[PDB]
Amino acid sequence: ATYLIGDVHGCYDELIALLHKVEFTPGKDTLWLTGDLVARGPGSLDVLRYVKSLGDSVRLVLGNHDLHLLAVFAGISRNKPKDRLTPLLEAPDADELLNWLRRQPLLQIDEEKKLVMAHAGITPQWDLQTAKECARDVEAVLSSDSYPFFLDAMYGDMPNNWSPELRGLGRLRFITNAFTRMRFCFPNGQLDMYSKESPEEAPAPLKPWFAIPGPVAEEYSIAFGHWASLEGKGTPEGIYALDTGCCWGGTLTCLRWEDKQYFVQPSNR
Ligand SMILES: Nc1ccn([C@@H]2O[C@H](COP(=O)(O)OP(=O)(O)O)[C@@H](O)[C@H]2O)c(=O)n1
Ligand SMILES: [Mn+2]
Ligand SMILES: [Mn+2]
Repeated sequence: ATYLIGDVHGCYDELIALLHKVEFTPGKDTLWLTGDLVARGPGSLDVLRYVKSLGDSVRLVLGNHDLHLLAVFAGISRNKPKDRLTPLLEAPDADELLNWLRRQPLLQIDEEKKLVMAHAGITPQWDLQTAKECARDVEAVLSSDSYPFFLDAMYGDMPNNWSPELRGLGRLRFITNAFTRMRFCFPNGQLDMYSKESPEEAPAPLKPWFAIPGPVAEEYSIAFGHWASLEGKGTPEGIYALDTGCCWGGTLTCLRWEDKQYFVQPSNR
């Protein structure tokens, strides 16, 4: 079976309980994870250890908090106490875990299921070939020996409009924001980097990225996490918002792809 779970945010106990609920069995089943494995919840260390151990039985995409952890580890960014990353950063296997983490994709595609996953979704300004090329470029920088230079370069809110003519720092910044921070779009598809509330309580003319017709969403189902204030609600057919805010006292959601059956684990907090 194929299971897809939204942002775990260090909620190891809930993750394992949800996987036991569905009798998740590596070798017979595959797990897709929307990223943001770490931060806020208490068990980022255990989460990364487990997910790395799954190997080919897990398909991960990196989220914005995974990238932030990598930046903290590399000495690029400051550790925020509320993220609760210190046990992971101080672990004897921190190098192994984080060097594995930075090698993981930004984008997962399964052609037989016509299914795409990224942390925040797929901007309507991208077709599939462009999304793939952009994921490859940023994955290449993250898996290289020079990844701390990219992590430093990644921070920024501009440019927020895609063009194939974008080059250099702006190109990588837009790519990173589209895959890991996107929520609202302007009517022309341009990213808004500030509003993080639910679609109903957002100011006009902002609309969810998935409310703007785009070439990937026309052909593929898209699963994503990231947007906790969405509460997994209000998406169009073929769009699966899996982040139901476990670390926030919400729930951890798992979708089984074959029958579109949902399973939910209450937050322990
Ligand atoms: N149900 C919720 C959950 C979070 N939030 C807020 O949304 C902001 C972004 O958090 P998020 O969980 O959606 O995304 P990430 O920061 O994990 O990437 C936080 O500052 C939360 O306070 C909200 O307004 N409503
Ligand atoms: Mn998140
Ligand atoms: Mn996120």
